Amino acid sequence: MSPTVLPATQADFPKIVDVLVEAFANDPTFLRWIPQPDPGSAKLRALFELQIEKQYAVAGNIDVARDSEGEIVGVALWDRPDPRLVSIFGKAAARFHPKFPHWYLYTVATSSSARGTGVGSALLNHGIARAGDEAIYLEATSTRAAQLYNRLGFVPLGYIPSDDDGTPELAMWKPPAMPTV
Amino acid sequence: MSPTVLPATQADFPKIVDVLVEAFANDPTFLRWIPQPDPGSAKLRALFELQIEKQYAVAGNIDVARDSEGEIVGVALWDRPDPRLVSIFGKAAARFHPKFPHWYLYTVATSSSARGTGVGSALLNHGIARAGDEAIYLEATSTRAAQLYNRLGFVPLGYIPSDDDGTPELAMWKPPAMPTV
Repeated sequence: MSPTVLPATQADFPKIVDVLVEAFANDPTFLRWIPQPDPGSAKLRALFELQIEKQYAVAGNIDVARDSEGEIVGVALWDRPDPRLVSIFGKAAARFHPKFPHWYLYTVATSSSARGTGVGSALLNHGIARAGDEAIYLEATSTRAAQLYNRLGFVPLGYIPSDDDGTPELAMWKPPAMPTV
Repeated sequence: MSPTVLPATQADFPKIVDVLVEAFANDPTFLRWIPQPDPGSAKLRALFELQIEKQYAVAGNIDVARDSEGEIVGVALWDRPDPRLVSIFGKAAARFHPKFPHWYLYTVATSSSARGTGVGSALLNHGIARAGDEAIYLEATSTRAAQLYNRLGFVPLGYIPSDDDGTPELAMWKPPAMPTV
C-alpha cells in the first residue's frame, strides 16, 4: 500500500509549501541561497511559494503523494522538456544540464512523519512513467540517493563544483530511448 | 587475428593523414567546414595535418591499428579529460559536450582496403580500456554506429542540430564509474 501519486491542484499549494519547507528547512542545498538566519524559514517559504506559483504550476508538473488517510506526504517538482526576489535574497538565476531536451526533477520532498514509507519511490516512478521515452536530468545530493537513481536507469554525468557548500552534487541522466531503426 | 592497436609515433604521421583523408574525403561531416570544391582533398589534408601536429600529438592520443602485414589500416584521435586556418577555411572553433570531465573520441577512420576487418572495434576497445573509470563523449553519425557504441556502454544524450548538413549527429556518453561508497 504505497502512496498514490497525482497532479496537484491549486487548493493543495499551501500544504505543498509546508512539506517543502519541512523537508528543506535545514538543507545546505537551500540554506546557501537564502541569507541567514531565516527565522521560521520565512524566506525559504517565500521562495517555494514563488517557484510553484510562477514556474511549476504554470509550465511544469507538480506531483503529490497522499497516504491512506488522504494527506499529502510528499511532493515532486518537474520541469518539462523545452522584485519579490529582493525580499528572498536581497539575486539568483542551467549551466550543467546537457544541451539536449530533457525533463528535470528539481526537488522531491517527503514529510518527516512519512519517512520510510516509499513516498520518494512512488513519486519517482510516477514521473519516470510520464517521461516515457524522453530523457531526465537530476542532481543527486548523496551517494545513497545516486545509487537509488542508478537502479532506476540514471547514469552519472559527474560532480558539480560547489562553492561555500556541502557535498558536491552528482549530476545524473536517464537517457532517452535509442532510435528504433 | 584482429588488428593490433598502439600509440602512433611521429614517423607514422604521413600515413595517418593519408588514412584520414581517404576515409573522410567525401564525408558531409568534413565537407561542411571546408570550402568546396577541394581538388585532391588538399585543404582537408591540411586540416588533418594541423589537428595532429598542434592538438592530438601534443595534448591528446593518437592510436593506430596495423594489419598482419605491418601497415596502418586505422586511426583514432582522442582528447583527454581537462593563420594556416585562413588557408583551410578562408574561421572555425565544444558546446554540446557535457560540462564534466571526459575523454572525447573525435574521429575513427579505417582504410578502404581494410573495411570489414574489425579495425574500428579494435580502436574503440583500446581507447575504452585506456579511459577505464572515466567518461567518454562522442557524436555518432548513423543509427548503425550509435547501436555499436550503445553495445559498448554509451548511452544517448540526443541529436545535435545541423545547419546546411546531413544526418544530425547523435551525441552519446559512456558514463564514469559510480561512486564506490
